[PDB]
Amino acid sequence: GLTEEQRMMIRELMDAQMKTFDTTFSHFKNFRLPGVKWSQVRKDLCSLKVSLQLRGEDGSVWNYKPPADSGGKEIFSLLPHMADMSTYMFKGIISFAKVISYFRDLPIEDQISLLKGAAFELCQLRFNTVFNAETGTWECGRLSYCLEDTAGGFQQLLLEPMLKFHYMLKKLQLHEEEYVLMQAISLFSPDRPGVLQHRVVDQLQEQFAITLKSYIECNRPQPAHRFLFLKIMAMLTELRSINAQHTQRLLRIQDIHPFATPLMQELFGITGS
Ligand SMILES: CC(C)=CCC[C@]1(C)[C@H](CC=C(C)C)C[C@]2(CC=C(C)C)C(=O)C(CC=C(C)C)=C(O)[C@@]1(C(=O)C(C)C)C2=O
Repeated sequence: GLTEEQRMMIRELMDAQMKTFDTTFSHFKNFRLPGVKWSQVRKDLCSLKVSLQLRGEDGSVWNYKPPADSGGKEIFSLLPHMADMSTYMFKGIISFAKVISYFRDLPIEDQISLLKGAAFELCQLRFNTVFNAETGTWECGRLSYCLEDTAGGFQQLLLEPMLKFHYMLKKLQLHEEEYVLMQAISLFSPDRPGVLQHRVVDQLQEQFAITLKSYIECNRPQPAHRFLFLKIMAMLTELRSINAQHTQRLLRIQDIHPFATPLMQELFGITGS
């Protein structure tokens, strides 16, 4: 059974989620779109291929198909747009954290250290709820990002850590409550660089984890859900690892071809000097 403290915990989390997660992306607009040595490393984009579809509120449909690597620039045509999508998502994530009392009560410095450390992770957790594993497309309201099929299909795509992460998590068929608790556990990570009240954060995280484990125990008796709590924690550990690698990937691209917005710069620690 769920204690009163646990029920209020989930409620506050769900309330924060509904108030700050624009699931239809209706407020995402004015975004940029692709025009009408260290480079070899920059080839990180390779493991990425997504077409973009924009459905007009009038019935019209714009569809974009990316180019192929053949020289230079070309592979950076989608960065501005993605930087804008990232920024929109980050704003929603920052808002999520701020409305939560457990977060508001932490020192302003720790709130920042926690947000810079978990923003990417929280964004992926939200993106997974709009991911369609049948069609391999993230349905963001009137925008859709579909994976461009190639060489070997599904098995070939799961080789990309982030993609395998999205399919695996989606396969667990989690409830809204379990997703928001995953966001909390990720947000309240006592082991982020720059955290002072690591003692309080650690205890808060354990409470969220305990609440999740109990939620699962109380509402998922099916044999298919055995070890679900542990599977979820392993996924969060994996997401943290994916976070570190993608940050390094982003910084390398940023160094050669700047695109990070001011908010992204803030979150990634870029000073502007
Ligand atoms: C449908 C989704 C998840 C859109 C936001 C995409 C990103 C904007 C961009 C997509 C890449 C291309 C080539 C179009 C890749 C990049 C890395 C940065 C590069 C410069 C290559 C990243 O690692 C991930 C990880 C997730 C994937 C599903 C591949 C993000 O979600 C981004 C992100 O910031 C999130 C956390 C909001 C990122 O910044």
